Amino acid sequence: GGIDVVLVTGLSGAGRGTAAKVLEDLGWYVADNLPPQLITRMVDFGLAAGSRITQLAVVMDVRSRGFTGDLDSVRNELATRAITPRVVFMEASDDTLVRRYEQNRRSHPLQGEQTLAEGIAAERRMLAPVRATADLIIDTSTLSVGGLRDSIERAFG
Amino acid sequence: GGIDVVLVTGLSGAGRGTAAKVLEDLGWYVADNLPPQLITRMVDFGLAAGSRITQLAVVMDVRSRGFTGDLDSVRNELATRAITPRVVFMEASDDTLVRRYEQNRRSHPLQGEQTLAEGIAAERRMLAPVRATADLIIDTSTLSVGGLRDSIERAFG
Ligand SMILES: CC(=O)N[C@H]1[C@@H](OP(=O)(O)OP(=O)(O)OC[C@H]2O[C@@H](n3ccc(=O)[nH]c3=O)[C@H](O)[C@@H]2O)O[C@H](CO)[C@@H](O)[C@@H]1O
Ligand SMILES: CC(=O)N[C@H]1[C@@H](OP(=O)(O)OP(=O)(O)OC[C@H]2O[C@@H](n3ccc(=O)[nH]c3=O)[C@H](O)[C@@H]2O)O[C@H](CO)[C@@H](O)[C@@H]1O
Repeated sequence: GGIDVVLVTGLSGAGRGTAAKVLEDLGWYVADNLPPQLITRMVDFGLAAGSRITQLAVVMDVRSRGFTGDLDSVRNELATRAITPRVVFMEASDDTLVRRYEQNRRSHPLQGEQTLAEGIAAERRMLAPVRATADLIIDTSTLSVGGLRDSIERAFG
Repeated sequence: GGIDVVLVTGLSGAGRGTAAKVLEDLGWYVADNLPPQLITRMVDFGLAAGSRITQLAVVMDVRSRGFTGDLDSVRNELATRAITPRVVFMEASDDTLVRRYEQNRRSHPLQGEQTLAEGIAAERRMLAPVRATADLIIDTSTLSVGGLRDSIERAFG
């Protein structure tokens, strides 16, 4: 209960990692791609003296082992410790996501048996219910990195 | 062991996160900024069926809670599970690191109220011992992102 927990999630390529880095610039301890089942371990570590963390941000998304799209089990276990996480959900238009993948030349996490476009759509379907529980949805369709820096500063300042 | 473990460390700005993304693109499960004490929890998680992970990469650096510069405890604990981690150490020339900090407009993790160059020199001093224990040292002074993909692919593909 003595640690602010932020969960950063959302569409791949919408800026999860960039948003994580902004939080780091603001003084948050950021852990990326922690499996849901291990968040209680991380929170207990943060509460122990000597290794104390007062502001913890975890990036959890389609890559995270055992993440299915619902944070209910995560929210349940965190509540037994008097913690209510703030969930930030990154998204962007299909057109912006496609452009970012063409520019980086990375594979989409759900691409392989389907196209890049089909992977984006499958991720949108997977995450629509958790999106509706996010405390903050940030749409990066036309945001620069500096614009994301300002949006996050405004919400975590 | 039952899981291959790679620890990615090195100088801030030398490409730790970019190297981690290449491993992710090659099929590795990548967790960034895990406290050293939680390495055993992640390995145990990856060894259980239902949450199996055969190739695990962890980024651990000056940001990681409890990381002092040595990987002695980590190597000791991993040994209790018959795992020998491979350590990858990212570095670059001072000039390249400074240019990357100017271009990305972020602060160095060890800068404090000191200058950028003071932060870089402090980190080089902290990490020189663990650098000597690295299985692979990657110098990114003149590497593009494409060059680093090729380098990592040759060492891990
Ligand atoms: C397109 C892409 O790289 N997707 C990957 C990226 O997603 P992730 O969602 O983490 O995307 P990043 O934070 O890397 O941002 C991707 C790109 O968008 C830019 N950007 C971001 C936010 C913003 O407001 N404005 C802006 O211009 C960034 O500068 C970068 O060029 O890393 C994940 C973790 O390895 C991978 O699973 C994703 O497949
Ligand atoms: C300069 C910078 O941003 N440093 C931060 C970066 O370090 P980290 O060491 O993770 O650096 P990144 O992987 O973000 O790479 C830094 C920059 O160098 C480029 N690059 C990288 C490797 C390569 O071979 N060639 C190349 O040109 C990347 O495209 C990027 O522009 O993220 C860490 C985690 O938040 C922070 O602690 C560091 O302060």
